[PDB]
Order: sequence, then structure tokens, then C-alpha cells
Amino acid sequence: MDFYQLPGSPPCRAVALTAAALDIEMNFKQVNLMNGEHLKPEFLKINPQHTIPTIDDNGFRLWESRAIMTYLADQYGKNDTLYPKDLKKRAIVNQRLYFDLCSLYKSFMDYYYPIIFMKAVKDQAKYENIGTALSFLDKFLEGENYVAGKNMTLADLSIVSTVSTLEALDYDLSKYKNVTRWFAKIKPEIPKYEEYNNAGLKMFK
Amino acid sequence: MDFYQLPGSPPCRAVALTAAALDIEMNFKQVNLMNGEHLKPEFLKINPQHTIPTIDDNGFRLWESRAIMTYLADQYGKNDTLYPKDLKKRAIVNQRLYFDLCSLYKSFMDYYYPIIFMKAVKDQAKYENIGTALSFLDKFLEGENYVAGKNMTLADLSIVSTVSTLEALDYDLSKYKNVTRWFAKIKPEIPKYEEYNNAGLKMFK
Repeated sequence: MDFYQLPGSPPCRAVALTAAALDIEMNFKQVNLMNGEHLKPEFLKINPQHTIPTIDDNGFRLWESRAIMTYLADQYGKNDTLYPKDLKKRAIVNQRLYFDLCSLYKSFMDYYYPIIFMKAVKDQAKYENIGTALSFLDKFLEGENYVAGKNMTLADLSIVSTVSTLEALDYDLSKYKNVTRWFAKIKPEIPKYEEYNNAGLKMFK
Repeated sequence: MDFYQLPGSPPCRAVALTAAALDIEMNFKQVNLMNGEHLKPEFLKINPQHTIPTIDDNGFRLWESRAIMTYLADQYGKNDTLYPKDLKKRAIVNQRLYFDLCSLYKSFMDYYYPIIFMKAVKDQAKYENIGTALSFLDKFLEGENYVAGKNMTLADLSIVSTVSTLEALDYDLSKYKNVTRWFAKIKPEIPKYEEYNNAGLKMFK
């Protein structure tokens, strides 16, 4: 399995953490210089034509990190808990994966990408949207050990790829007491968290 | 099964079309006046505390339309094709459902909701984002009868809930020749399309 990634992006780290949680080996490919001038057509035809991350699983090309994550869990997961077969529990993981993409990750990107990439002026309205997403996440975690069920699921891995990035960028999570509790307990439980997530956080920190 | 809905919203119509495609009966509940003054606490406790649409399936509460859709397909679908059990085909439906939410539906909402709701000034940048999403959809449909596989899937039902709304709002789809082809062939195939989708479109048209 080939894994086309940019080590910094939360979606890439979400997929990497999922593979680590499932004990799946992947051949990591870095697509940094893929948009550089004069890359051979033969190099550009292997370049994923859509978004990063992308996997190539014996010719099966799949982009969209959260679709990759649920594919990997079912195709290669030895047991249930990461993405339960039970339809109600699965629906809640799915629900939380959509929340992660449209509230948490979107708010993270909307605020930090103008700053980090374009060196632009901080948007105070966009900054508060992060807090709004975290307040929802904090409510999901009220009285709960995990974001989307009684065990760690894919939704924990996807959400932690962004929450860990917020903390690396010095966003204070303390007021979100359930998010802070969850983030502290989840890191030691995530297989190879340091290797596959904290490594990529360095560019931000 | 209770179905809390606003008949106009594309996500509600997506769920309604899914139930119709699966021959599932639901008890439709209208949450229009749910934010009106002086609704009894007993009425507000039955009100869904999160987003519309929401289902209540014998006490199982589920919001997020696309999570509802995949739950309904697996829990109540007699056969495979709408949401295939095959993991590669399922991954592509899932992928297209995320695209539908973050490109197609988001671009629709970003342009029309300021106008329709707030009577605001048209945003020319937001208008072009619809075209950008449709160009991607048109590329997915190149050489294809359906948006996410060889048969009609949930991704067709979710995408059509927004595309049909664009056409009701006089967005011209003709330049997207594959989107126009697909929309014309998909409407007669969708069980109860008129009853459950065109009815709700009237407020926009």
C-alpha cells in the first residue's frame, strides 16, 4: 500500500495514526515537490490527481482521509472497536467524522492557513469559530472517555490530528476541560502517536 | 421512526429520498415553529438538541444527514446497490458523500443562504465556488451513469438534493454536460422523487 502524504497536514496524520492503530504497513511517499517546475510527465502521472492524503492499495486509489480511514478499518482491522460493525455505534462514529471535517478541521484551516501559508492578518471571527467547534467537541465528551463511543474509534484519531495541532500552535484548550482530559488520556493509548503525529507537528510548533 | 425535518433543506430531502428508496416509512415531524416564543419545556425537550434532520429510531437519536443515510441503508436496505457492502465501492460512496457536504452543499449554502435568509448582497466569489464544485462533480460523472459507482447510490441521492435546488433557483447546469445528463436520468429512477423532493423545492423556486 502506497500512502501519498504531506507530513504536516492533519488529514495525513489521521490516516497514518489509523494505519498504526491497525498495525498496517504503508509505503510513505512525500508529495512536497510534486508542484515544482520541470517534473517529468511520468512523475506527474503517478502524482495523485486529487487531494492529499491518497492511498494506492494494489491499484485501488482512494482520496479523502476519512473515507480512507473507514476503508482501512474494515479492510484491515482485526477487531471491531476502532470502527464498530454495530450499526448504531458505527453511525455515531460516522456522525463525529463529519463533525470533525466541517467544524473542527474547517475552523482550524480557516484561521491558521491564511496565517501560516499566506502570512495574512489574523481573523478574529475565524479564531472564535475554533472555540465554537471545540465547545461542541467538549459537549460530546461530557461524561465520556472517547469522542464517539465507549472505546477509542477512528473519530478519536481524526479529531486528535487537529486538536494536537491546535496545542502545538499554542491554542489554549484548558477551558475545554473535557477536551483537555480526553487529549491527555488519548495520547498514551494511540499506537505510535509520537512517531506518526508529533513528528509532523514540528513545522507548526 | 420519527423524522424531524424542515421540508426545504436539502439534507432533509436527502434523508427523505433515502427512506423512499429503501421503502422505509417514517413519521415526519415539522420543526418550523420550534424556536418560537413560549413553546412549553415539554415541547422543547422533544425538540432535537442538535441539527436538522434528526431521526429517532425507537429511541436511537441520530443527526447528520449523511450518517442517517448510511445508517438507514445498512439497517433497512434489502439489497446492496444503494450502499454496497463491498469495501472499495463503499469507500467511493463515502468519499463522494464527503465531497457532497464540503464542496457541493457548502458552496450552495455559502451563496444562497445570505441571499435567501438575510436578503444580503450576492457574493460573486461565493457564486463561482458553486461552479468549482460542479466542475468536480462533472469530472466524477465523465463516462459514468452515476456519481459514485455503477448503480445509483446514496451519493446520488445526497447530491441530487442540492443539484435539484440549484436548478430550482435558476442556476444553469447546461455547461456541466455530465451533471445535466445525470440529473435528467436520475430523477425518473429515484423512487417518489416528486413527492419527497420537488414538494420541498417550492419555497426556493
